Amino acid sequence: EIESLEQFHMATASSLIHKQMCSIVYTGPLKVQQMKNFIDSLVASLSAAVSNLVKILKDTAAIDLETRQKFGVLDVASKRWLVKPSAKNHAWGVVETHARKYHVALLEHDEFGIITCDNWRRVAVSSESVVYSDMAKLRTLRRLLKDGEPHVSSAKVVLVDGVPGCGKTKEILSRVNFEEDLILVPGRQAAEMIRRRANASGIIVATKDNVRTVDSFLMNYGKGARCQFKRLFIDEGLMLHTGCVNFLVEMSLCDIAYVYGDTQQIPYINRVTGFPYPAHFAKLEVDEVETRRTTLRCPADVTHFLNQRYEGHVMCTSSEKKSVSQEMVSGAASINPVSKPLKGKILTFTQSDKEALLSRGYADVHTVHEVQGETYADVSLVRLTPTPVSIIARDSPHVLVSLSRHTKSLKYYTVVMDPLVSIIRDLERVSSYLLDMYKV
Repeated sequence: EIESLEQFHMATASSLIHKQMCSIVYTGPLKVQQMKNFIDSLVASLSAAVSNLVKILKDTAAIDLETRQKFGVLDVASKRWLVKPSAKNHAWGVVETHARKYHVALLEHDEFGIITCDNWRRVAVSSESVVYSDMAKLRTLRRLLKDGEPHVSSAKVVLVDGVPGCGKTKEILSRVNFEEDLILVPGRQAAEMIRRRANASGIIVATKDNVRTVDSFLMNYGKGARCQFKRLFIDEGLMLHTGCVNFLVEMSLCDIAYVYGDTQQIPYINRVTGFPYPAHFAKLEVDEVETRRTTLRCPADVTHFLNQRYEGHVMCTSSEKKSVSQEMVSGAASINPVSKPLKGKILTFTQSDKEALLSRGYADVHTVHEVQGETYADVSLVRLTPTPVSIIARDSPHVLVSLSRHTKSLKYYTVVMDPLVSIIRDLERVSSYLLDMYKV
């Protein structure tokens, strides 16, 4: 397989496409199987992206659309988009030559647009080809394999399992030794905020060398120096493929790694269609589990709810007691920012409901999953789907996350009676003295 980014350029599209690898057999201990599966998830992801771009060009002689799409098709002769894409400056795409051959192309980009070659007939791009991160990660990871086998680290792995608002990032910031350790986190904005918080005094201790995103670490590995970090701290580590974590522990050359997360919140979601990510693969294999049971964010009534989901006596430092309420609504058609202003951060459980509210004129709406890890003073939670919604259950991680974002209040607006209404109704009746007992 290709092990150099440059090699992806002009590679035949078919060479990167693989038949639904839903029939992959893995060998070796769990960590090795997880690492192999992670690489395969990337191969599958890239395969689907390339395959769809080829299909766009090959399924029909031509394709022209009037409405903007997630994909785009460029007519080379005129340099006009026959199918207009929602994104710009895509890192790569699939090229159709006049001889009707299909190759992947790392697109250069400025003139009046994409730089094309003489034998190019059409260029297809999509939201999946905006960046070539999968390609960069694959080339990095493949170089770490010896005959398809990865090396598992002997480092001790400690899971710091904490409740919502226990202050996981604050702990990392207090525990880390910036001169010897490395901190990794998924988002770019997330990494930047870790550095800003660390450097609040004005003294720079956190740099782009010791606090980075997971993608950056993987994509540029060995580009310069190969540093041996004493300890590795992975914020939001449970939101990554377990195979990815195993690789990070190994690649950092650490003696110990601390993975920060909450096993009751929303874990990594396998978004690769037709690709298996079994339950035994989904469980991160760690050596020790540290627990944090005090929330520095949630009111006492929410803490009462949390206490039913975690053993170990969940406590809160906040003086807020009651904070939840709920009411029925007929549907999106009956509400709008004017007639029904919604206080604070507006959240929905699904993308569909989110779109429905945005369509009503509400601004800055996000799904519960999208705001995992975030804190708000007031929350307006909305359920517009009347039919069954799996993720809305008494013991659902989504429900737990939806109730633990606020510090002041939360109001649930729903079109139908459901488990969350029951939860809120019960919390409203919990003994005031019982709520007093959670404060620490």
